Amino acid sequence: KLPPGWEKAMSRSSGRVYYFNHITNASQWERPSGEPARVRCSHLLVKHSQSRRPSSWRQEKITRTKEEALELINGYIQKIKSGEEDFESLASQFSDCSSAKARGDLGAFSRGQMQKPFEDASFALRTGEMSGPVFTDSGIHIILRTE
Ligand SMILES: O=C(O)CCC(=O)c1cccs1
Ligand SMILES: [Cl-]
Repeated sequence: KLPPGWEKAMSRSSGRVYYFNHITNASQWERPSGEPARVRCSHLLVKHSQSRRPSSWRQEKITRTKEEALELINGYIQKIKSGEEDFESLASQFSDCSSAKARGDLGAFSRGQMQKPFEDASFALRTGEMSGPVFTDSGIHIILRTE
């Protein structure tokens, strides 16, 4: 049937079927079609007051709530998916990670290096695919698999 990680779902507003990935939190209308030692990813991080280090190059003291951080992430995802904004542009401007200065690029990595939710989402993404919101101890991430 469906590839692992994917499940069929129903739009509440339209009744149209869609597909949801519970490892990446990605959702899409089309049926996903069915692992390497290493992947390369970029990401955009939004931190919140409960982040492991609630501070970034953008803000000495990060005070936003987790719910506020999720709303910002959701808004960035909308603009990326509509093409109004580029992932790399939003990461350079608004990512609370030091990788913002590199358009969010993390380089290549193996399993066992990254926090587990981030690692699992990165390796379940197809090349070129974007995640939905991914939660870690650092905050909330949008992940783009580039290689
Ligand atoms: O933070 C850690 O414990 C390991 C590195 C890690 O997971 C990430 C750093 C940038 C994106 S996710
Ligand atoms: Cl804010």
